[PDB]
Amino acid sequence: ELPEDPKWEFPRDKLTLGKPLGEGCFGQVVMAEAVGIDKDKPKEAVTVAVKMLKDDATEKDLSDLVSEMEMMKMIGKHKNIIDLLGACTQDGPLYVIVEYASKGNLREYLRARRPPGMEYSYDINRVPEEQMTFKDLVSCTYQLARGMEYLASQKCIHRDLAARNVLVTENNVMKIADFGLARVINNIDYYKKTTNGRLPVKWMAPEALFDRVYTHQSDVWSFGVLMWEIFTLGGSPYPGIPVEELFKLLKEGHRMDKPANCTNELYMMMRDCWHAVPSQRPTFKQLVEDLDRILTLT
Ligand SMILES: */C=C/C(=O)N1CC[C@H](n2nc(C#Cc3cc(OC)cc(OC)c3)c3c(N)ncnc32)C1
Repeated sequence: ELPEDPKWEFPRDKLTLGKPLGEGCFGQVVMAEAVGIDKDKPKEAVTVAVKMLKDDATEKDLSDLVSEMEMMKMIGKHKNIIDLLGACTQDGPLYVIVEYASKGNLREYLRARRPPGMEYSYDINRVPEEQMTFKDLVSCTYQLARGMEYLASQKCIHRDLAARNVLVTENNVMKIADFGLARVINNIDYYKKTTNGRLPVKWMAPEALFDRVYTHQSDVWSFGVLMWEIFTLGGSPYPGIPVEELFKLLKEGHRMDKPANCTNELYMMMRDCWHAVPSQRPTFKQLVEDLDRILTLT
């Protein structure tokens, strides 16, 4: 049922599955070893992650996994985007092989690096994580701005940018992931007559929610929310406000208060990202240039 792609195909006999890696954010993912996947070291057994259907998989799960694979194929390689390494598409279950990120998603990464006593704080391995500096959070912000700048230039809309959908490698490299709702658009806005509301409310631009249209400027809105998450060390956006009441509040013009780890300059960048009129928000290219300069002064 799956056409062969010889340039991406990876032999099953070379891939050994290990332990499950969590589930919830990126579907069913497992650790694995793949001999000769890494062309740089084509004899070495490299650690990877494999996404695969569960026993309780639906028909849509299959098509979604295929679509994420092809989306990954067409997006291309970038330092701040999770890389497609290969795939197993014939004679057996569908395996999509991706870059391994040892430190998990950004949310949990930040939450483990929160001060003892704060909500959600926890010591991984029962050992305390070295504290997030200001430079670290801005570097995290910059890397993600770079990733989205690349995505935007590949004429692609993520539509679910959050810290839960960002992966973090051993060397603390940010890697945008979860292309479940990602689409390849043109210059005009993404609109469909048949509405589905599969987008998380608290990360959605108003035009996404009210007009059911999506642009690169909507992903900017979500980046503003991602900034807020970063600088609150994985805090829940619109704290104390249920999703149900946020429909009303966005129309009234509600925005989130300034994180205390954040500078005025950066919160302004946040507030610009949260402009009601999409073309009044900065572009990712602009966001990169600013974050460059700020990071340089640290
Ligand atoms: C809610 C948390 C989780 O479910 N996990 C925490 C971190 C664990 N984990 N997931 C992945 C992954 C992935 C992945 C991303 C992606 O983006 C486009 C596509 C695919 O397949 C299409 C898979 C990882 C990785 N990659 N490394 C380490 N831990 C991971 C699970």
